[PDB]
Amino acid sequence: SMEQVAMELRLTELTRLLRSVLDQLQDKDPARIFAQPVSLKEVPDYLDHIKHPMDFATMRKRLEAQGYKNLHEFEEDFDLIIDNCMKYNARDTVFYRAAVRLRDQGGVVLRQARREVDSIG
Repeated sequence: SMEQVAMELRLTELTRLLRSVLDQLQDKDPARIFAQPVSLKEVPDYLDHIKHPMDFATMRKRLEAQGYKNLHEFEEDFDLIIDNCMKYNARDTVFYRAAVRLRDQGGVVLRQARREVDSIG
C-alpha cells in the first residue's frame, strides 16, 4: 500500500535522526568505556548483577535494523547503559564517573532530539 510505504519513509527518517543522536552521545564517551558489551569472558558473573546489559554497539545493531519505533525506546536503551554501570561499579571508579559525565552531557543532546521528533512528527 501507499500508506505502508509512507510509514517506512518516516521510520527511515527517524532512523536517520537517531543515528545522528547516537553519534553525538557516543562522542561524550571518548574513552569508549560504553562502546562494547561487558565481556562475559572477563566478567563471568556480570549477568548475576545486571539483568539487561546494554552498550553502544548493541544499540547501533538495533538502529540499523530500524528496531527503534520512537525516541522513548532509544532513550530506554541509553539509560540502561548508564544505570547498569552505576549499579555494577562503585562511586569512586573511573567507570561510575564516566557514566555520570555521559548522563549529564547526553541530557542536552536528548533534550533537543525530543523537540525535533515532536516538531518533525
